[PDB]
Amino acid sequence: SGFRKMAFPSGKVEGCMVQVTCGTTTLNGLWLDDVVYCPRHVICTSEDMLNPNYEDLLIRKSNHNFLVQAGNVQLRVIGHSMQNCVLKLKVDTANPKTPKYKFVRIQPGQTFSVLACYNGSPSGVYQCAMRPNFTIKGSFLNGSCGSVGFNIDYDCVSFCYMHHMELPTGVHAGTDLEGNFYGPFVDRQTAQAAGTDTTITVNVLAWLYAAVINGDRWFLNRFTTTLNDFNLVAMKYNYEPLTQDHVDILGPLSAQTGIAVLDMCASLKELLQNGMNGRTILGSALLEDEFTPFDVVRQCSGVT
Amino acid sequence: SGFRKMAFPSGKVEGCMVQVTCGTTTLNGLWLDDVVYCPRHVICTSEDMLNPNYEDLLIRKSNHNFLVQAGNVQLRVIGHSMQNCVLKLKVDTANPKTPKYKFVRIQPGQTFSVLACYNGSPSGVYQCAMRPNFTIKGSFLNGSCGSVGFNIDYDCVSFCYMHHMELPTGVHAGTDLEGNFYGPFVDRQTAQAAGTDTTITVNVLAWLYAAVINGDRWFLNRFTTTLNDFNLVAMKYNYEPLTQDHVDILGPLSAQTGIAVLDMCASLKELLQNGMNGRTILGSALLEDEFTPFDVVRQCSGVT
Ligand SMILES: CS(=O)(=O)Cc1nc2ccccc2[nH]1
Ligand SMILES: CS(=O)(=O)Cc1nc2ccccc2[nH]1
Repeated sequence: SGFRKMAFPSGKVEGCMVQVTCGTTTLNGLWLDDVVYCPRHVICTSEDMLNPNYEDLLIRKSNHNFLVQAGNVQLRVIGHSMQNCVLKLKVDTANPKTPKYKFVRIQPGQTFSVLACYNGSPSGVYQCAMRPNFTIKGSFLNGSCGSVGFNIDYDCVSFCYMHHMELPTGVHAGTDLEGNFYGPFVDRQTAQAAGTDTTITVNVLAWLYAAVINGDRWFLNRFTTTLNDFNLVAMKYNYEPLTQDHVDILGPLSAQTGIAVLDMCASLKELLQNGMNGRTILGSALLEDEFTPFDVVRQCSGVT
Repeated sequence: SGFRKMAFPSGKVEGCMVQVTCGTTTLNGLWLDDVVYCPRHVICTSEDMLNPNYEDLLIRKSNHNFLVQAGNVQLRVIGHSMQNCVLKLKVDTANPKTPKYKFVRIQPGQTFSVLACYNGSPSGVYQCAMRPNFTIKGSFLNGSCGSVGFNIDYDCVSFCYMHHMELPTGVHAGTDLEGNFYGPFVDRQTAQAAGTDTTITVNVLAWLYAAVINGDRWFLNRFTTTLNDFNLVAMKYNYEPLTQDHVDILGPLSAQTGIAVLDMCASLKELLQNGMNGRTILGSALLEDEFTPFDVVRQCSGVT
């Protein structure tokens, strides 16, 4: 029993983190096979970040200007290319610790683990969600860029995020491992404001199922609702609309608990309208939305 | 910026997890050098757990009855001994992945990372605190016993916890790596009720400093207090008494922020008396107490 915000074990990703330095800028790279992936803004000064022309800045860079260090050992750079907002540094040594891996572009509401790194060294691991406004709420200091987000399915690491930017509001923006930003964000130090940070309804419902499984039951009520009725309330509270696809995804938790998805919606509706009244659910005083239905099943069933 | 509940990177501990089976019981062991450490209740049936005589049960066990598997490779057991509530299984192979390590017995209010495992395979990592009643609020299913808690200082793993028991209230009890339970708990399926789960005041204050550093400032007020006045309010709210030692430990955060510890106490006093009024601090609607002052400094400074 018990339900925690749980990250994936980080060892497979620790074995991929390297330091990348270009001139006076040091950040992290991801070493898979004989390629090191890092944010292209490694080539920028803080001054450059105001209005960078990456193609123009990159002309002044040679392979020997990209210093890549794996632990205390230097890697030889034999090629570089820019793909969207990432650089791919070809090195002459395949990472001997390269796990089975994939690059995946996640959807808003999907969760992942972040291995926060500085100078190519892992500092900590924590669980994130892709917000509906395509930001993440991370923990990233200067030097953390190129830290990655990932999921693990048994022995395959799906890399989904690389850290690039902090917005003036202290939320985070980054790319997939093809270097495409999530959402509208750019790697420039400019006016970039995030949209509404809506609540991931399907994840809240998953977490309420988790709560029932783990004996937190006080919020269960005598009511049901419909998707349309629920959605009128979601809209009012800046929750994401619940779709039949979401109801289908919650089917296994519904089955395990015997609580119909629409009955759990009506519990959530009352919690939104009435608040928690100073009560807690799984140790939280707000409705938690960074567990997916898959996360809840995984943690409640003990997948390794 | 941003402040997350962050675990230590788990790779160094992943490389130490093995499966231990005795008869029909499978749980996890920790393989360091040529010793595998596991809960002594591996020798029990569920029936045995009602009133186990461990010395008597152990007489019926030989080295060859302890099946130890590291990945898909069997380890040869050449000795076993019971130390308090752990078994030490001597194997004929030193763990090649043994990190620098120490065994430490932590104090209530200290935090640590847990690597939740099943069948010797890591499932997830999360951050815990030793509660003032010597329980932890973990995430542990059948098969998770022998999962460990740890801190890392650069390259040295300090192991502080091994998982043994779930209480009927769904909180967790375990031992240090010398097999001594934290608190009054025993490895028997009996009436064991936890005491008051008081709030770790010094950790709340650390987290309020973290909040100020990360731009959450609304709760700062025009008031100060004294330790004695603060402690009258702590007592009323089931907070741990704040000592001068705690004030001293908060000195670096006080210095960084320029907020006197006693002024932050007076902010906490008002939050206790007035509540949050539907506001959040670092994304929480309750006062978080599973960050130590050391955790806040580490995360705010980016230690690897
Ligand atoms: C990337 S490569 O050098 O073209 C081929 C390769 N990929 C590897 C991954 C791990 C170990 C050796 C490996 N050789
Ligand atoms: C424990 S032992 O067999 O007595 C000595 C030992 N400890 C080691 C740790 C890592 C690799 C080889 C090692 N040999």
